[PDB]
Amino acid sequence: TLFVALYDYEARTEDDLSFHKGEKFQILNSSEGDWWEARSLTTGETGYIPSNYVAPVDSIQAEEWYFGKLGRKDAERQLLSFGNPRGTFLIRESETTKGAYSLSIRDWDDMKGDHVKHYKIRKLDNGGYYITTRAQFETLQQLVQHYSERAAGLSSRLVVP
Repeated sequence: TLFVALYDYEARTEDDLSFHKGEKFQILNSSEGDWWEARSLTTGETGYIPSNYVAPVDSIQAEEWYFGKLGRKDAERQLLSFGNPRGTFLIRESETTKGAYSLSIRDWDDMKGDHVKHYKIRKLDNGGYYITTRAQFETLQQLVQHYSERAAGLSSRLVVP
């Protein structure tokens, strides 16, 4: 598995690699602990890096529309920021049920003005992810790919992260 950087980091030591968010790496050694020996695929250089600054190249963690444990209110402030169009969205963890997620979208209703909708994304122990309309996806990336092409039940189609 390759890894990708989620934040910009200024090489501390000389044995420390310096890097920008978005850079990929191959893990040479990950046994000493919080710091890992790695090889940048952009420069080919070798050196250490904080393990909590990167995530697997396929993980949800590094997708840009995923905001881990964000709060309803927090995501509502984030999405409603001037400039964000209708369909802007984000996915966080469920604040109510353990092991599920919430798809938060910025939408425009006639009665309500400009607002946010929050749909729960359920999961089957031995099946896929699905939202209330009951169509499942093996992956949350697929799920997103899908509602990006067409609303298909949701109030709005997925536009921008």
